[PDB]
Amino acid sequence: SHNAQPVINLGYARYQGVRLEAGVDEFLGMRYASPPIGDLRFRAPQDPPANQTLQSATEYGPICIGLDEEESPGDISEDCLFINVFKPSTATSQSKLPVWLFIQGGGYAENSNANYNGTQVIQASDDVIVFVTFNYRVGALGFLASEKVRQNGDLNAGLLDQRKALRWVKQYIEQFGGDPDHIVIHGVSAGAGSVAYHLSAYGGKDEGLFIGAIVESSFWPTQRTVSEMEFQFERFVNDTGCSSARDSLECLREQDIATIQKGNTGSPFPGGSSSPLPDWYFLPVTDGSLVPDELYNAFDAGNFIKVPVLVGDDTDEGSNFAYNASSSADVSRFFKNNYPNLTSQQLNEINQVYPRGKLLPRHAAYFGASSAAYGDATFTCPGNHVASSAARYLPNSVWNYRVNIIDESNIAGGIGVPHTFELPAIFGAGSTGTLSSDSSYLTYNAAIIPVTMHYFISFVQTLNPNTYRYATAPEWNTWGNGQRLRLQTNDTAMEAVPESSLQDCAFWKSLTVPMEV
Ligand SMILES: *[C@@H]1O[C@H](CO)[C@@H](O[C@@H]2O[C@H](CO)[C@@H](O[C@@H]3O[C@H](CO)[C@@H](O)[C@H](O)[C@@H]3O)[C@H](O)[C@H]2NC(C)=O)[C@H](O)[C@H]1NC(C)=O
Ligand SMILES: *[C@@H]1O[C@H](CO)[C@@H](O)[C@H](O)[C@H]1NC(C)=O
Ligand SMILES: *[C@@H]1O[C@H](CO)[C@@H](O)[C@H](O)[C@H]1NC(C)=O
Ligand SMILES: *[C@@H]1O[C@H](CO)[C@@H](O)[C@H](O)[C@H]1NC(C)=O
Ligand SMILES: [Cl-]
Repeated sequence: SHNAQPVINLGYARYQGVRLEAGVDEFLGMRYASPPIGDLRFRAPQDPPANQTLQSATEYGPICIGLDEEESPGDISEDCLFINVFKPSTATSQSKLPVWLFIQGGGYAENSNANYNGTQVIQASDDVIVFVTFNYRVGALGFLASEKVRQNGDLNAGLLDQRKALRWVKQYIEQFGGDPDHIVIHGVSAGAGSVAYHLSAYGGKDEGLFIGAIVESSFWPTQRTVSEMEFQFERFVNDTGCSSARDSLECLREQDIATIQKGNTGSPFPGGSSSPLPDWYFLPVTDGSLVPDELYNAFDAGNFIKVPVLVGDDTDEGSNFAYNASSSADVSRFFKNNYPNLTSQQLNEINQVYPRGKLLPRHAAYFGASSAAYGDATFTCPGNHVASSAARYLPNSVWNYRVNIIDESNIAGGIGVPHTFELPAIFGAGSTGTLSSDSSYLTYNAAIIPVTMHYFISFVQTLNPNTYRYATAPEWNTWGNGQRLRLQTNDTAMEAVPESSLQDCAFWKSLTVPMEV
């Protein structure tokens, strides 16, 4: 029945997938690594087990259990290292189609863009691309950091999962009709920060894993050293009831997931106050190998792979994440608690660059400032830095965007054009989860979907968003001296980055040392 129920033979395993009437075949819940359980907890991913029994690929595996989450059979689990492939039904191993490899976000704390459907993008491409998604470890399980982890385990395990998945696609995607020599990686949010790590991995040697990158809302939170995370390891050991054990790591590896989850929770960094808790707690660290340096430094040095880049951000990146500040002091306490090496003087300077501002609906008087400052510090300025850095080497192949899709209910919520709001415009309404009945994507923002989707597909296929852009969409010019496409329903056009934003990014740039970014 492989002429009807598609089977793919990868040698180590054979998977039976699903054929859709859409002319797309799906292979869901394939293993790209061994379950990271027992002794493999807090270790690099290992090869998936060879298995001669037919494997079902008709259903998603669970996503990776993250910070403050609860195990749920089939839904959320430690056993979560799965990869999923969508391909045109007619494609064979000889097809050699461009591959779109999607890396989900979730702040390194959760898997927050999991199981996205590639059917609509494949159909919109006229059936000549392959789409890939996967889960990687997060929270304590993906990002426990200590000399003790590193001496009997591996740092940045969650990013090492991503490396394993990238290598899995390189080794196996040919069997799904993909071209292993034509992979584009696309990261959103923490996945976009991950893309920056993949570009700069080990200092930037091209391992031939991808020929282009989409960086959708960079997320660059504090990136601390191993010694700066010892407090966190010790606290985790305490919370899980493991403090009296001689071998801390062995004891951690014996605890059941429910026990682990007691420590898989946020608390203040040293130097931070009791509230607010940092937005993000378990995080990528400088590990001296995969991650030899801070991202800002590595992109300054040119220590990254020179491939075409599509990179951008929303108008109000910070809106879902910034402290609901009532005062200048609230803004400073928020920043100090997320970047505890900022000085009293640097905090005051932040308040001068981002003063109080217009009142936003449903938020306190200083929330506009909090949100603008945090959006710039953590998302947009990093994105602009990626663009300008890559453009030094490939000025003809670096494209920047600003998403300014206006949704009335976002505006009434005081969140402006929030972080990753364009996701359904890239993948199609319904592809990223069920939309509300009144979603503007089904009404007055419908028209931005074909436009956005076509640019992204075009870049995946040809490394230029213009080649197969939507029929009436404008030409998207490269970064140049700071130029970007504004994506907005009925109002999409090139615009200059204002001198004032470039100045604000130079301000954040002057603070990369205390912020550790
Ligand atoms: C991704 O999105 C596509 C739609 O864009 C989803 O495809 C639809 O999938 C459903 C099943 O969930 C199909 O309906 C089933 O059809 C079979 C075959 O006749 C029948 O046995 C069942 O009774 C049921 O009706 C539907 O035909 C299909 N639509 C198209 C246009 O192909 C797909 O399920 C989504 N994939 C994932 C993983 O969510
Ligand atoms: C082999 O795969 C089959 C089918 O999924 C499964 O039943 C079985 O548990 C696997 N065997 C081992 C030892 O992993
Ligand atoms: C923001 O603070 C104001 C006043 O303290 C309050 O009424 C509102 O509920 C808060 N909003 C959020 C998003 O927490
Ligand atoms: C875009 O223009 C179309 C056609 O006039 C309309 O349906 C839609 O409401 C407009 N959307 C916005 C946000 O203006
Ligand atoms: Cl067959």
